[PDB]
Amino acid sequence: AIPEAPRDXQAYVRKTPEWVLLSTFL
Amino acid sequence: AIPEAPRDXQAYVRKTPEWVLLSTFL
Amino acid sequence: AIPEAPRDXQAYVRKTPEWVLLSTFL
Repeated sequence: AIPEAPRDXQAYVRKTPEWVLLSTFL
Repeated sequence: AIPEAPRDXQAYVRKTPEWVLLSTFL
Repeated sequence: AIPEAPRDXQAYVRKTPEWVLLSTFL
C-alpha cells in the first residue's frame, strides 16, 4: 500500500511507484 | 496508513503527514 | 486506503478521494 511521504517538510505529488517532489515541477 | 484528503473538491499535495492545498504553492 | 496512482509516468494529486493529474490544476 502506498506509504506516508518523507517526514521532511517538503510537498510531494504521486507518480507511478514514487512520491516525487512538487519542486521538481514548480 | 495514509488517510484521505478533505472531501472538498480541491487538489492536495502531501507534505510530511499533512494534506496541503496545492493552491498555497501558486 | 489510498490506492496507487495510474502507473503512467504522470504526476497526480489528490482531489477528494481520487487521483487527478497535477497538470489539470496548473
